[PDB]
Amino acid sequence: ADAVPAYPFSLPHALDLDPHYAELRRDEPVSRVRLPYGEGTAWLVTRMSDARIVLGDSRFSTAAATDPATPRMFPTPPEPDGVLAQDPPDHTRLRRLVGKAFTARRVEEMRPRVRSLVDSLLDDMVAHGSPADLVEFLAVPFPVAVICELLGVPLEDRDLFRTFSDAMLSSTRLTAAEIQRVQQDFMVYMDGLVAQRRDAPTEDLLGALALATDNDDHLTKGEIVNMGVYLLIAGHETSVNQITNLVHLLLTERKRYESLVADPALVPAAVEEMLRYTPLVSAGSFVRVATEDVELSTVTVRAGEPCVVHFASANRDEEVFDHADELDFHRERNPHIAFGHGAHHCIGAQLGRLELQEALSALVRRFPTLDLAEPVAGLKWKQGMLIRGLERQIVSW
Ligand code: HEM
Ligand SMILES: CC[C@H]1OC(=O)[C@H](C)[C@@H](O)[C@H](C)[C@@H](O)[C@@H](C)C[C@@H](C)C(=O)[C@H](C)[C@@H](O)[C@H]1C
Repeated sequence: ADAVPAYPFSLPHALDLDPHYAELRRDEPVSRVRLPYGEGTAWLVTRMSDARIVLGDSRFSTAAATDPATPRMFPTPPEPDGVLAQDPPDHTRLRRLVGKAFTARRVEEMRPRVRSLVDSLLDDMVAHGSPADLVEFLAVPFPVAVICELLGVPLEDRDLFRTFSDAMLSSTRLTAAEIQRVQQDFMVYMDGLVAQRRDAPTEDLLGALALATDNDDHLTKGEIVNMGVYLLIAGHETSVNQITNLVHLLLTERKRYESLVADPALVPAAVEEMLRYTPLVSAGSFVRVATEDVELSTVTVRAGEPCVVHFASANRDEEVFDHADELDFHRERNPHIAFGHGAHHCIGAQLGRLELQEALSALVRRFPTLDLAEPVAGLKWKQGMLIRGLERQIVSW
């Protein structure tokens, strides 16, 4: 006895936006939806101004969305000791565990390591010679290397935590039980890695996490260990996919790649523009519940009513960006929310920006002749995961 549309609206194609988003933005920017898991209905938010209220305002709570009955985009009910499920000021204390490491200053200190590493992998890829798989030689091994040195994870457990991570970024691919099983193995594995540091500490985040275990009376082991897991998932899954998406946008209208080849200083502003353009999050968002009535553009969201944001739709608001439907690397202003907004703003924002910058610059400088060497129609996009990206990107040069 309800007539609210199912969200997501459709199964996704490549990085293509469902057109209902541009319709919704014009005519019904705040609309009711039935999310694929949990009970009941949620407001979908599709415009920037509203997005910033749902993400920004203290009267939207993510902790409140831990209730199993709360609508959600993913099978498992969310982990209460997860970062995304903390409201400030508890969220601020947790963010502070690890925050020092990810400041724009420290991340910039990594450009040299990160550059000599991208360089090394691009070597192995010219050893093997054209044509090769950009995913095998750059997209997976580069982000995986950086997060492992940063965290202090053994680069040799890659297949183990990659497996764990693909499962936990499941939308429709795996079931609640498949996923809760993987979670407990990850918890226990990550809990194991921090204990290795009990009588032998390390100069790496896992070190910091170990220290917080017996030297912080306000943070729980749940919270501390989950930070290891979430950093480790997010710290490679986002960048890996997001390199394949950037390369895909550039090579499909080769024009774009050629613009960067001429001026490898446009790379930073094109990363920011392609961060705006790309729906890396396939649909929805970690859900926020109103704790008090809150005024969005067209509706007062009531205390108890869930909302969910679509980052990529807010990034195509024509009130905020001139010619939003079009890729333009010479925009003067680009106030995108590809990295979210408010309390939960990406902690890796600066690292991901560095990782993409160094990946693209390198390609655009050493491989002028880079094209796709498989058809645009046969491209193996990852299916049934909360995030989009290619499983293989065979390139020629
Ligand atoms: C291109 C790279 C990346 C993109 C596009 C991206 C995108 C996003 C977005 C949109 C959010 C906001 C979620 C929300 O409030 O609902 C987010 C949060 C997050 N990002 Fe990323 N991300 C990237 C790289 C990274 C990296 C490298 C890490 C870790 C090293 C990371 C860790 C996270 C974490 C932990 C959060 C949640 C923090 C919190 O709850 O306060 N991300 N990311
Ligand atoms: C609804 C889709 C969202 O996924 C979720 O909420 C997931 C259940 C989270 O537990 C995932 C697995 C965590 O690792 C995140 C910290 C990863 C980080 C990159 C993001 O926050 C990301 C934008 C995320 O919010 C969305 C993909």
